[PDB]
Amino acid sequence: QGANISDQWTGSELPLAFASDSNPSDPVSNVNDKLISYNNQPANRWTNWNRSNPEASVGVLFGDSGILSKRSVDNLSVGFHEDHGVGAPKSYVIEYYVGKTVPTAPKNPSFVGNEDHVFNDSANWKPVTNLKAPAQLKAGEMNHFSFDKVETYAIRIRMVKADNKRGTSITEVQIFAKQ
Ligand SMILES: CC(=O)N[C@@H]1[C@@H](O)[C@H](O[C@@H]2O[C@H](CO)[C@H](O)[C@H](O)[C@H]2O)[C@@H](CO)O[C@H]1O
Ligand SMILES: [Ca+2]
Repeated sequence: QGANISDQWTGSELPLAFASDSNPSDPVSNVNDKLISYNNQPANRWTNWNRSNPEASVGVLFGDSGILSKRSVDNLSVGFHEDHGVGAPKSYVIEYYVGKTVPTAPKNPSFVGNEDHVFNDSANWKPVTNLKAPAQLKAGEMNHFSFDKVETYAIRIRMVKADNKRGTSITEVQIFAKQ
């Protein structure tokens, strides 16, 4: 297992977690802060609980030594959280950035859908290929995904909430460079 290329680094803008939208008290910066909690002691999670769109994406924009960098990516791990109102999503696509335009850091990363940004244009994304995933997603553990290696500025997971919940919930993601 190589470098963790998703963790926040102190005094560095990158790498940076981003989301299309969020529950304001559950900001998307929670998914790469190296805290993992499946309860409220402490509560630590991104969610879109009680937001208007049932679908939302969460992603990592990559960095090397403080500045923007393409990374070679073939994996993703997601720790889904559940309670009475949030849970793992009923469906998901895992996508990577292909835009010719070099992406900038969003101004408000927890709510990328609310500003003009390359991430909001679906022509800038393609699905990963030859995905290996769990047969069923589970809250309460890191769910591991792998796929064909790609050189990208960013990957995201785009998710629709389960019908019996008010949002999707993630305590932490982790992405690793090749050994
Ligand atoms: C008693 C009551 O309804 N309290 C609510 C809280 O549930 C709510 O917090 C959110 O709850 C959802 C539960 O699925 C999830 O845990 C979210 O992460 C969390 O923010 C709060 C919203 O600020 O309002 C209270 O009314
Ligand atoms: Ca976390």
